[PDB]
Amino acid sequence: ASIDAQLRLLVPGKVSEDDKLIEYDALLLDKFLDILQDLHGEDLKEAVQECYELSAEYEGKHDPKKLEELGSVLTSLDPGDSIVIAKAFSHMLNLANLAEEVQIAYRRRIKLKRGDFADEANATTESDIEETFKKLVLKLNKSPEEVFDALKNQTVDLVLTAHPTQSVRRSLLQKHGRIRNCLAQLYAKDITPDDKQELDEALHREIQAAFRTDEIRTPPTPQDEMRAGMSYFHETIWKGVPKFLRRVDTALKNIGINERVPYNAPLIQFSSWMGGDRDGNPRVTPEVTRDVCLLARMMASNMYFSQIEDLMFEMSMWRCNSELRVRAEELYRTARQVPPTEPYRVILGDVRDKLYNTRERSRHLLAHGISDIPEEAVYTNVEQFLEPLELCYRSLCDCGDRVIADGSLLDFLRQVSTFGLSLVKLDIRQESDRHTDVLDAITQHLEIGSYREWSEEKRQEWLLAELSGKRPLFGSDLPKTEEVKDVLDTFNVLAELPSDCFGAYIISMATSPSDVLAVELLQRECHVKHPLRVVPLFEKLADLEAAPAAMARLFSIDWYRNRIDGKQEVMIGYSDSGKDAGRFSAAWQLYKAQEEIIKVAKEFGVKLVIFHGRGGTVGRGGGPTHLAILSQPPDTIHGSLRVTVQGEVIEQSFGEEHLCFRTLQRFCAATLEHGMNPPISPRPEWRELMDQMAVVATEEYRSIVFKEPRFVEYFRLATPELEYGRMNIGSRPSKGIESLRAIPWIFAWTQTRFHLPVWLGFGAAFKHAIKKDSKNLQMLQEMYKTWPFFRVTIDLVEMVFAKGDPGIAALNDKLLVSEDLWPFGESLRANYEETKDYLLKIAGHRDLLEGDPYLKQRIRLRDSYITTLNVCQAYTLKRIRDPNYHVTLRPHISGLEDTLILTMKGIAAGMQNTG
Amino acid sequence: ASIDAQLRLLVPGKVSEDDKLIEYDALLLDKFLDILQDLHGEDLKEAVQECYELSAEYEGKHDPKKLEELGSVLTSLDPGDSIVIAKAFSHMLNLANLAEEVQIAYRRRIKLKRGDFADEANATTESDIEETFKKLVLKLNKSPEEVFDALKNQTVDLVLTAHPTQSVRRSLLQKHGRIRNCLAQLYAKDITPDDKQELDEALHREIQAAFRTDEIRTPPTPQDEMRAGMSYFHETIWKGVPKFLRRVDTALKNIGINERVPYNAPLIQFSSWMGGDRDGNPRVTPEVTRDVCLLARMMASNMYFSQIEDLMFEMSMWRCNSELRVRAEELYRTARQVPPTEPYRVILGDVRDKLYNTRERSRHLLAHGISDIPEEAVYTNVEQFLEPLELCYRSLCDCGDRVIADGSLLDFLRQVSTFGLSLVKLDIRQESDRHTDVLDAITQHLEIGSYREWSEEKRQEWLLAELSGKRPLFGSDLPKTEEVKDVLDTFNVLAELPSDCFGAYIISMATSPSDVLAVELLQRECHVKHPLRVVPLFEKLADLEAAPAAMARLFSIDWYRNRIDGKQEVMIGYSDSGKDAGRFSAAWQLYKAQEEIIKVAKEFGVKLVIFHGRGGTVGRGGGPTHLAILSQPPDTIHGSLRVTVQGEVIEQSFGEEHLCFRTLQRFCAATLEHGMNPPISPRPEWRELMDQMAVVATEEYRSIVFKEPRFVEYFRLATPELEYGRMNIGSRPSKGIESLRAIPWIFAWTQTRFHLPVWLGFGAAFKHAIKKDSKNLQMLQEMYKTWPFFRVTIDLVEMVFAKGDPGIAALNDKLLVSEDLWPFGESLRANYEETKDYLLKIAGHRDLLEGDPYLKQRIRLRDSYITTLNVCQAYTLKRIRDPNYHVTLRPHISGLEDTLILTMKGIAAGMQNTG
Ligand SMILES: N[C@@H](CC(=O)O)C(=O)O
Ligand SMILES: N[C@@H](CC(=O)O)C(=O)O
Repeated sequence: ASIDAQLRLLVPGKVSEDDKLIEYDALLLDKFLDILQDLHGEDLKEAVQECYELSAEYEGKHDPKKLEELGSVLTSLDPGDSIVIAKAFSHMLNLANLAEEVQIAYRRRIKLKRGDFADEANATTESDIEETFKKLVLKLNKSPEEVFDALKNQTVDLVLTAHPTQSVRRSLLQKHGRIRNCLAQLYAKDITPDDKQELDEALHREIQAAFRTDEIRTPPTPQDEMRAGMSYFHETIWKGVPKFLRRVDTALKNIGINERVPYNAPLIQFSSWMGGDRDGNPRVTPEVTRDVCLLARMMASNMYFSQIEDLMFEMSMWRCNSELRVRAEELYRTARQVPPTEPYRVILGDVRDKLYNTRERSRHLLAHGISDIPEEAVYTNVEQFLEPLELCYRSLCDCGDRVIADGSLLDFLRQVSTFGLSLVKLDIRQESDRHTDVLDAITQHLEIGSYREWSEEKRQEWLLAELSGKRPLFGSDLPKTEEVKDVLDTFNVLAELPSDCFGAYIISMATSPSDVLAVELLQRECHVKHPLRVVPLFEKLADLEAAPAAMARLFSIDWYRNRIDGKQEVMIGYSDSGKDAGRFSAAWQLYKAQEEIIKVAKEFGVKLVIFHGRGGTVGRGGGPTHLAILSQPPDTIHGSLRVTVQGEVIEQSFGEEHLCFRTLQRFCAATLEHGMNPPISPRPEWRELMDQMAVVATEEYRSIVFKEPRFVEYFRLATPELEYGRMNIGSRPSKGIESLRAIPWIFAWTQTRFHLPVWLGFGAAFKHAIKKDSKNLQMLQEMYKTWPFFRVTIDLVEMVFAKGDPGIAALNDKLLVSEDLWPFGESLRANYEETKDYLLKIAGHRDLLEGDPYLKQRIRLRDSYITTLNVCQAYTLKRIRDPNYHVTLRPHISGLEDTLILTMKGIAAGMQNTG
Repeated sequence: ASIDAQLRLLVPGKVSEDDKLIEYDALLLDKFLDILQDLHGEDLKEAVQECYELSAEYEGKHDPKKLEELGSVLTSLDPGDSIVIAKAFSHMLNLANLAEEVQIAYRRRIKLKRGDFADEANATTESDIEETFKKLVLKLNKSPEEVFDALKNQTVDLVLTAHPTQSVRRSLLQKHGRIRNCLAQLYAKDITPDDKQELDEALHREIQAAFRTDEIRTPPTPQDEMRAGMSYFHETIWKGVPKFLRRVDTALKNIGINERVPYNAPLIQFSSWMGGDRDGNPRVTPEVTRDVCLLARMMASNMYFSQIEDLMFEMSMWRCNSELRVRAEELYRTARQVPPTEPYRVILGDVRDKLYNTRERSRHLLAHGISDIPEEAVYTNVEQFLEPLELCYRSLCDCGDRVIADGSLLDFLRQVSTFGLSLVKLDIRQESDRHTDVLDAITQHLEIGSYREWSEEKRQEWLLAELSGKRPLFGSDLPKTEEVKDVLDTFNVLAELPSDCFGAYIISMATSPSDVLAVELLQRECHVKHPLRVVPLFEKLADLEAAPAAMARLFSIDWYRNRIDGKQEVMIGYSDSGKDAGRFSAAWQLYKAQEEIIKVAKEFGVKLVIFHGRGGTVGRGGGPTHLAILSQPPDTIHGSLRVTVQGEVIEQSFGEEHLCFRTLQRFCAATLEHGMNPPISPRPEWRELMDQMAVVATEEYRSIVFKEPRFVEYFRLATPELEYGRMNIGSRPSKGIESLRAIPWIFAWTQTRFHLPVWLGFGAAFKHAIKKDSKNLQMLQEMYKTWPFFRVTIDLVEMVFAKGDPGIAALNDKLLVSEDLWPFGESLRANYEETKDYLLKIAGHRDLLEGDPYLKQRIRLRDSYITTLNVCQAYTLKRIRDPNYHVTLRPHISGLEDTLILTMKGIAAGMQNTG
């Protein structure tokens, strides 16, 4: 009641019977405090309470003295007390996030709505799959048969990637899951009062179990990181896929199509980078890739094996067609155990043994390299596994029992067909220099010169000479650095392993046609019988500008064209390009890049798939992902969406089963709509203005980030990037700021609540547009109201500002940055304010997130917890870095490195996605 | 809407937001009809509809022409159409029962209540475990510590037995389960509208799946029947036990006891007869018993194996006491796979392998008699399995994490401790003649005479001479009939198998102390190292009268007394005794028998457990079971309830998880209360009247059932007992009416809706009480209002009359019984009416079940469906029995033996428990 009133003082809540977020947080906190008291004593609970209040008062008034009050309580803790408190706030934050998931899961959809594109920006107002169908028939004049057709031919490929600050352990998500479920159920109307006393107890227990699953730090092998990343299949994706496909079927009945999506239409696919991306990451070896492909194969076949047992129980029926009868009797005769009066079980029992075999073979190969289990007794292609299930389906329909075939059996065909034999196909990624090195080692060995030195024309001439050559390039004889051996051994792994383990070979830092032709040649020479498609990733602005020419050249080369069989994937990386030119300029350039590359594809009759890498507005998750997809340039999806699911977004997207369902839904709805309903194309005046604004934006960003000689120094002091690197959480930080990687660049500035990488340059751009011609404000405002790409671009920056607090960034300056650099920090904070102000005026908003109060509330509630972690972090950095700084310790109330790891992860759990 | 209005015409429904039964039936029927139409054509659906209406109109007005209208539609069906219709009505009946389960599961408990013993007769008003605790502290002056103590020392042993008309297949219960769950959920307030379209579809599908799981008839091996009987463990009992124990814990916190029931207090146990009872059943061989003990061991260890995997996921914690640390490091060193930083998982992984081993060993022995798996690598005693789990519990509590130990780990300790290594312990039962035969074979072989011929005194003298003898009785050399070999081989199975597989050896038709001493000797001579306790089952009235003397003698014999170690179980069988003297007389005799046997036990200082066999008021299930227990004679439970769970009641008791929980609850609540709050003891006037009424009751019943020379003839014509026997559904029917077994006797008369065995004799008794002295009516009425035993006895008979329809029994006469026997049937129907009338006047009721409208409604709703099956059955019996009877067939609209099997099972599914 006091806990609830202090929260409601912080948030002016709402009457909606939906809105219980604050109640959820009160309850969770109250239980958590009780637990703290039981485990660590009243005084420790009191201290946690004291710190929380101080944070609350700060998020209220923003009096900066409150940060120093909190500081003086935090700096006065022996390191054992400091760990327990940083762990409390970390856990309260996670709890807050779980409460949010429950709130979003059960919030009521809004019945009356305008049916304009703004509705698509929020879960509560966005279109579901039936609404999208109906919209397409009614407002775009499509026959249902046409909508059905588009949908059958559509793919959405979600690509899973490493969590930047380490993935949650599988057992911790299950606990989280149980906390959510207890929370949901304590407010259910369907369960009575005494059933609930036990839920209170179950919830209290589960909050404690999660708290005491807290071992710390050798951060984990890439194999271990991959396993943890794959957790969401068991948690929600495995059931969610069939569940969502069944909804599609209902939407279809409701617009007059009586059929179901064929079970083998590949509407949904998952891919993975985990153990495949080695770009600037030498822990990801050849052996690691070999491993994760075996683990994928193992996990998958373990899931099918376990599920088929349930299916077998259900399939008790005795009526079959003669085709199944024949097959059953054969298998029964090999009488090596069910009755023949249960024919479906005879077939499925045989499939079960193959699955078990497929699973042991994989485990053996992982543990030893050898299996006594022969490939003949195992599944090596997904069609071998589908065939007998197709036979069951047919047999049931033939006997008049389609309605039964359409239950669990149909769910299973869809699972098999969506997940295939692994659950995910692995992309490989490596940077083009590393290919050039391999090729230079070869040219020097052959005594024909230095490939590195050759011009792009000469490279091409030679690479095409070898790709039509009749003669192998090199052997094992070849003298290799370690790095060159690593690239070759990777290709050997691709040659040994089956082609259903893989998808794309992504070339980082791609710039030329030779970049792609080099990988094609290496694949062929390493004897990859079925080469992975090669996908260039264009990173720098200059690189995006030349991309279209590069693709024109590739497509005009007979060998490549033939090889590519009318399909090409190109990858873009928003964070990467933004690190080179600033976010605004990169946003515009990538809109144009996509138009231009699509144009070139059309001209050569090549189907082009744009693979969205991290940092884009489609990575946000939730409603915003819906409008983001709808806002893609015309024809840039054309039935194939490939998109990165950022690790810092996966829990929110897929952890809770309703949210998982809505994620799959919105990816399908928006893809289908876009291909038939592109957004409006910009007015010429808008394009002109965007070009002008980009030039200015880029000049601002670059002068600060690359031309200010003391910038890197400032960045290393104000920011924990050096300590992120040295306590490496994941990869490793540089390969100056050109050299630093995207993820560390975003993470450094997110941790100080300043977020420079997201907003810098927007201010110069808007300021200059408006001084040049006051009318530009109105145009900028009109662009916001009517151009989806622009709306969505501003919305993401607005959201990032909501997560911003220049107070916190000033505290880091004060504590960590030398006095000579303070005016620099201060000018950067002046830039923040100005940039924000312009963003607000363009959006027509007085405060941040006025258009999105549900998001506003969520963020404001987390901020109490994050803020404590930020203060703790700031003063801990001061203690680690400065031996001259000492501060008197309280007597014990219930290892600075440990505290810092804890705060870095917490602030990352709290900030989730930004840029 | 038309379907719903025709149902509501049949039942004057109610406003309660609870009461949705009629809606549930409308929905289920509407879907079912759609399915029938899809599978068999509009005309077949129409015919089913036509028959249902006719039945409806009959249950409305009771115009007997409607039965013949239905007859003429049913007799005019080719046998393929007849099968499909009998199957429709069978399925509609099952559906009705599923709807009932959902209605009972979610009906609201009544808050305001008198707190007299009548409240305990209904689920809605009965006391839960907290109410019972509070009652005992408040109204009986017990300290909570005393109540806690009684409860720790209490056992309830539920003994599972064969379904009399064949157990439902395991896969069919799961389907049933899913129909219930879809039904519940379609009315949930917590799930929104679109989620529901899919439930409609899921329910329609599941009603169809159940319908097409319908293979017919070699009725099943006893092994197969046992497996099907054990289904309820997976379905609800496995989780229900821990769930109910946790409730007990909450009830305890709420009366001020801060502890939990120790995990190893044996509050709940299950036993089994399946594969153990061979009394008049030679399909139950030695080998069958060997088998079911192995299957029990296998199923159990399979469940523990699968559950421990979940537990292992949860037990991620790293803090342990040193005792667990030591053990973990040992196991890890035998490094033959988890990290040692996860000590609970190292311990539980080792337990998992033992469980897997325990499970393979059992399977091998079942399939071959030999296992390569040694007994050393397996669990052979439940304490070996508990010990490491106890170690986990302790370690968690020591480290401050009791709250975590009290979750899943505690659930698991309770499961292990409740179920032990098998899930159920097997009782053996055999009739005493068969022992006498064995002993006569021995005495003749030894050339000392004929044990059969010896007097009871001589038997005892000899059996005690051999039980103190120093010299074995016989070898393999012994000349044996097949029957005598079968008894010896059974005892050899008990000698070979471990003693945790077994419980009681029940002697059917027990009458003398030598009966029990004979089995003790046989056990010892067959080298059963740990002999099963021997339990006499007294069946005839005369036998119940001499029971107390028999037990006095046994207890006064030093050898037996020493052997028995202060514990003896005696079994009673209500149906059995009722077959000898009529229900009323048996009810009274067994009240007195129990008083007398308890008295004798007290005198000798022996703890006496009464084992309730079938047919008693405690077998009803639901609320009535609660009052039944409370009505036992004083001191006859004394902390140990052993009771039969009749197969025809198991689904209702345990199929749905709420009902399962309430079943366990009420057995605990009522047992605990009774031991501290016996019912009032009868007034002398009441005892006198009961004795007078019994003498008369017995004379009526016996003169009709045993002394009427044409009775057996009448019974064989009016009743399908001959066809129950010959199409044997289970056992086999006789060993005249003395010879016939209880179950067939009850089943024959239930099938004609006449139920003679339950009510015959009550009429003579009441009539005579009242003519003797008109005041006796008032006393009889007072007994009903204030003596629980009497209330409960009348209530069961009242319920049976609600299931009665003398119209149906008249139709069977008309069709099947020769005209010369019609006045006999008619006098029996006059007796029915008169008996009913008296029962109503005694109860203060104008109509049947006026005290229990919820039960009234349930029964009236089933009756529509049953009635069709009854008509179908009657005319099918006429066709099978009379080649001279032929009746013209409709052209086909979409095997008489098959139709009959179907109707017999349906009517049994519909009638459930009677006597
Ligand atoms: N993912 C949310 C922000 C957050 O939940 O942190 C959004 O992009 O709006
Ligand atoms: N078992 C119920 C009757 C029934 O459901 O058939 C009772 O004894 O009241």
